[PDB]
Amino acid sequence: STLHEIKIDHFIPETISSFSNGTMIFNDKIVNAFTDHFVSEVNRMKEAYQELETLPESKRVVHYHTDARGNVMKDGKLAGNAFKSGHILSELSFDQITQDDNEMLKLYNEDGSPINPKGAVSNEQKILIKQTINKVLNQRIKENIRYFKDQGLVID
Ligand SMILES: [Cl-]
Repeated sequence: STLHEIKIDHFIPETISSFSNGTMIFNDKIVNAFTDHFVSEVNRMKEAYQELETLPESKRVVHYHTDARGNVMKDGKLAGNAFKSGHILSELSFDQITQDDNEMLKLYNEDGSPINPKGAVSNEQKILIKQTINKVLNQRIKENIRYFKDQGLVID
């Protein structure tokens, strides 16, 4: 029933710097922050993939390194939720990438394991992530202006 609200002086102004016809060009801070979020997601993926061998079986998190029953592999690909980006850039999670985006990024194998688990994320991958981020943010903000129109808040 209750609702908490935290007040903090952190705001990113001028989120959209310019317009290229219909598409929106976003402030560098936002693209950088979202790319940082996704590269941290990938780093977490690699960290958990290494933890699979580093940590003993008795210390594997139930939904992180493995599925709810304890199996590390389900069907052909990896089962744990650590190897999946289900909330930040879902379009780049191994279980739901268009094959073109995977071949551009070169980010996963067939069994869902992260490529180059010890190495960091490359810069080619980062610029492709920035492209995907621009596309996603454009679609999101168009959906949101659509909703604001539909709820009668904005009115012509
Ligand atoms: Cl699970």
